[PDB]
Amino acid sequence: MGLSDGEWQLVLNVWGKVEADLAGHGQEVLIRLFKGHPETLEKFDKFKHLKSEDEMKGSEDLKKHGNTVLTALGGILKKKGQHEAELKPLAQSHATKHKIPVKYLEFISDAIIQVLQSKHPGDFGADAQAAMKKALELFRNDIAAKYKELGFQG
Ligand code: HEM
Repeated sequence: MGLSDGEWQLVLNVWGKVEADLAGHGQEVLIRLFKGHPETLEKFDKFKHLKSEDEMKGSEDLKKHGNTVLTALGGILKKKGQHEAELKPLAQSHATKHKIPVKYLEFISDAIIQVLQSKHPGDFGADAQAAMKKALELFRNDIAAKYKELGFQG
């Protein structure tokens, strides 16, 4: 489950690229998510009326939640596995209010990796792709344990 020190440095390096525009990257992520797995959009009461992609792209709220989403994941990844404090709140809201099953967390993880590969290939080689996958996998897994405690079967 854990990542080596070098694997984390691969994650932090490609992140450094995402940092310059979190809202724009988060928008792309969510658009891949909704486009590859349309069922996830029903979870979003505000974004649900969005139809095509260009519809999703001119939504200013969508881009702000993109920022919301990657702001929080950034804080998680920069802890390099020591993210208990940061997962506490995210788990609570995604296991009670929102009810986000873990496979939708897998969807969005794939989305993230698709966006990074598309936008920053020079900073996202084979081992950084693997490292980020494990990082998000370690994220999903520790959330899932929190889900258990909270009474959610994701
Ligand atoms: C890396 C994965 C994710 C991160 C870091 C993340 C983070 C957040 C944050 C910070 C919020 C606002 C504060 C809060 O609710 O705690 C939020 C809200 C929300 N999340 Fe997530 N999220 C993730 C994945 C997902 C996925 C995959 C879905 C749905 C399939 C989802 C559904 C929602 C919804 C519906 C809200 C309410 C937002 C609103 O309507 O304003 N989340 N998420």
